[PDB]
Amino acid sequence: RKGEELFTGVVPILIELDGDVNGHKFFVRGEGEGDATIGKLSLKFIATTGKLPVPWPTLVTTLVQAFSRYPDHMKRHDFFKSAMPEGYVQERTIYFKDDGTYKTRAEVKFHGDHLVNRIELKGIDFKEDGNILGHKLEYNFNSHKVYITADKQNNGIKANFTIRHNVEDGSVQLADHYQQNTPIGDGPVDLPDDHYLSTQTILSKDLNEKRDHMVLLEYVTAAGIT
Ligand SMILES: [Br-]
Ligand SMILES: [Cu+2]
Ligand SMILES: [Cu+2]
Repeated sequence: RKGEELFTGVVPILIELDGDVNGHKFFVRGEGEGDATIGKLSLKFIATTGKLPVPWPTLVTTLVQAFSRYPDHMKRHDFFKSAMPEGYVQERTIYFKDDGTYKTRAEVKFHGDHLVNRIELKGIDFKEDGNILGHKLEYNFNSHKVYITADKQNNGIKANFTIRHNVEDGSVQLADHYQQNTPIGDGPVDLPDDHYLSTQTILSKDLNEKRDHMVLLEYVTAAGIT
């Protein structure tokens, strides 16, 4: 009924993102399931507003680290599940090198028996024919490490990491992420020692789906504490 107890089996997920990049407005809805005992997420996302103005891979990090697999010996370092069901606010600034910036604010919490991630995203200062609004990024997403640290001042957790997006010409587009998470409720939460999350992500399509969409499968495991 609280915290890690809510994640002992498969949990259904709803995601909603309201976005605006250089004034291009869009809306994304995602649905599927997560299982934190194995660290597995399975989700399908649809743009309801027509063709997205940015590449799907640039939205992956924004679109529920509560589904990370924390090994038994690291369970006291799992902030994300400890904040549940009331949830947490997740905020980022994402700097695309030599291009624009996204700022995001999300609330991740339970809604009934479902976990929901509700997001607002604003992007500014993008190049219209750059790698992002020019759609020059490959449809894939490579493995990354996200180091997590406690943010005691605020009873939450911070992370800083750089996503490397492959570009169609063989170059790499860097996206520097700054993240802060805050609990929504004022019950106690776990504040972790430094550790990281290891992620893999594979992106695919539904050949029967006519809307602009992304099918995603991810495995994530926490590590770095022995
Ligand atoms: Br931030
Ligand atoms: Cu459902
Ligand atoms: Cu409802």
